[PDB]
Amino acid sequence: KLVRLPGLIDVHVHLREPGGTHKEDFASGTAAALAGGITMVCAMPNTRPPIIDAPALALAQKLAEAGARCDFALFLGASSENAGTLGTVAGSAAGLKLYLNETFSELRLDSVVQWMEHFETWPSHLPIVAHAEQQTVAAVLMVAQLTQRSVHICHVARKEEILLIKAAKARGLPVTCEVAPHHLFLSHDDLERLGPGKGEVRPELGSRQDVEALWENMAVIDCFASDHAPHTLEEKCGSRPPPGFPGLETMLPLLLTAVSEGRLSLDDLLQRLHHNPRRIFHLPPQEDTYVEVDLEHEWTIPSHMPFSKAHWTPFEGQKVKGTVRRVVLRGEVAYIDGQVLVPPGYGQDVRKWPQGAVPQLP
Amino acid sequence: KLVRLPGLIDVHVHLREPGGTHKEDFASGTAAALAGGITMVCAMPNTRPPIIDAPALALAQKLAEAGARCDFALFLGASSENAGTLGTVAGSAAGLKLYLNETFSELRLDSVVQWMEHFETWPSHLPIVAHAEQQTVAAVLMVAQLTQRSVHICHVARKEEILLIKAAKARGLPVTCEVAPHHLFLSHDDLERLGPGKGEVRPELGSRQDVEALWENMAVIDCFASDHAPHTLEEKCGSRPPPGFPGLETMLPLLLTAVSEGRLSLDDLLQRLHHNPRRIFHLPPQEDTYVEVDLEHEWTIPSHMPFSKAHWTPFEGQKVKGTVRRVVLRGEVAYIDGQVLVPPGYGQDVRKWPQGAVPQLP
Ligand SMILES: [Zn+2]
Ligand SMILES: [Zn+2]
Ligand SMILES: [Zn+2]
Ligand SMILES: [Zn+2]
Ligand SMILES: [Zn+2]
Ligand SMILES: [Zn+2]
Ligand SMILES: [Zn+2]
Ligand SMILES: [Zn+2]
Repeated sequence: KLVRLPGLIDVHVHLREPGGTHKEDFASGTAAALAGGITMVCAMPNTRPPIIDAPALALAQKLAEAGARCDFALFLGASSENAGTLGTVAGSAAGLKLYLNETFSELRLDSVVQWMEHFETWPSHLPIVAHAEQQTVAAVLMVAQLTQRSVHICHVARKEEILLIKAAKARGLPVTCEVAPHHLFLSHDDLERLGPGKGEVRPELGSRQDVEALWENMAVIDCFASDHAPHTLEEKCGSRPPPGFPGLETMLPLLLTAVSEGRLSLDDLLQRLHHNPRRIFHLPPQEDTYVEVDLEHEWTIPSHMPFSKAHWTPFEGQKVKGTVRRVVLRGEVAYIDGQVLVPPGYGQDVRKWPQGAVPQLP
Repeated sequence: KLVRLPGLIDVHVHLREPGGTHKEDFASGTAAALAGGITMVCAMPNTRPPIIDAPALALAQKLAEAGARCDFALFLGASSENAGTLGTVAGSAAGLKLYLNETFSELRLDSVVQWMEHFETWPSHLPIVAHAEQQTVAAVLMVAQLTQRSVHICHVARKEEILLIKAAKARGLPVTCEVAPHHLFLSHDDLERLGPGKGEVRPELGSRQDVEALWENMAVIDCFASDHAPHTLEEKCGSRPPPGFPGLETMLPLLLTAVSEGRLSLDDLLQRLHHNPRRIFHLPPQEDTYVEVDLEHEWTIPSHMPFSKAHWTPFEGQKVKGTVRRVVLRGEVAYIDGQVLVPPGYGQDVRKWPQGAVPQLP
């Protein structure tokens, strides 16, 4: 007997189009999403060209509208040159993305003053999310307080980070955060198996104590999000391995396994993959949209999942329980038992729906 | 005709005793202070052993009382093991020092949670100062707000940092800061002359734009302090150059030169080398203590100053105007024209004076 879930939302995916389409494109990435029981994705701006200006956004929107099989919103990315220039297109984006650590020359910010400039100029009602590790979390929280607005912290990976966020919440500060599945289900203990190439990810895999702290502090975690970051095996195993794991197809099965084991409830999962993503990002409902899962089916994750062009997975060999059987998206069957049945272009830009605009004072 | 100044205070010196006495000791460092018109110093805890517990403090206090020629207070250093253990000795120290960037294994803090622990456990009325560069400034400011207390930022060196502090002050946050002379009078332009060994310092020398930003934002700077960090020329020119410049003997002459040129006023200098150090650290007055300077005397800084055992200086070849002629400390002539006339042990621990305790509620 199947359990019906609402359409789940992944607010952190890298779909690689434009410019990296050997790694993934909108059509393949959204197929991966559907197979993972996800019906709406928020795509990150670190493409080539990066989505850091109106023309790049315009290109990305058309590519997504033509290629996406599920619904989507696109992030804008903060650069060292675009603060104060995104006003006219800001409302059309998922939100603004700040890359506060490593980064490519284009999204690199070299001074906290540039962060402040973005917080001051980006419309105050629209989401801001940050890649912020370790002390960077504290630093970006400070910038948010100086400018008296909220911030969302991507992929919390460490005890240090989740305890900091916990303390901020206890003081009533407007901060929310997300955790990715690799930081709940993999740790240092897995690096021997993965190797130094495949195992490369940012934030890096944590200690068993980091992983335990995230579970113990589940109340502090607002969202789960995959940080789906596909790279080919050639790239991961090559001389300069880029960081990132694919994750869309494995996220829900891993979490359903955890639910089956009583590590969190079905409600806890649905807050973090549906209700909280909606409310933090003001994403609209999807009419006639639902996911049917089989919670009894035991299987072992294989060396690669069917849809992502990454064609590998760091979870290979893990035993899980729970599988996506059927997805319906806006009244059409989108996925059944390993077959995606909606074509590239079926997906729509949710920010163009009347219900998908973020409310604001005139 | 000479100008009489009050006894100046340097709240950031490394005197290297115990454990590094080839670089400097209390007697040589305080001779250097007196020759620079400084009558009270606050000595940092990164000695060997480091001053991170009661026994180490007890040793350092006796060595200082036996060796110091001017008056002093000693900082305690925060470690990964001593939060919540310094309560009984805290009031006897200058304050608590947090080393938030590089550091030796002993003062290294590995998580922002450890910073929070120190802010929560150190007595709330006593000073906390931090070595905090770039985004670390924002991060430690966040920790200070979470724990609702003040913080003092050591050696601000960059435009980024001074503008951040400026923004924090504009929001009424309790933050103060200090700037060292090398970050006002040296820049990248000097690295060719200094070389990569001698030029090694933390925070590193800034661009001309960093230097200009510090001057333009002088209103934001509460104190000047030397970060006197003596190392021998052998060390600076060797294979693994330690960071740091000696500075006690050159700080006042460089600043007097700037006053003579109208870059700041005599009052601005005396706020930053006397009144603000007193009030931030609650340091007591020194009876019958004053410094006589000749503002007309032009000279060129030589390859080493007379007293510091560092026996080199990064300011060699700079033309200055202004010199210390006479220092009187507590009614005794301590320095005249290149001769120190008070012996090692003349200096006292100001925290033991009845007026030198930090006021607190019972
Ligand atoms: Zn990220
Ligand atoms: Zn994210
Ligand atoms: Zn990402
Ligand atoms: Zn519900
Ligand atoms: Zn320092
Ligand atoms: Zn300092
Ligand atoms: Zn120092
Ligand atoms: Zn005065």
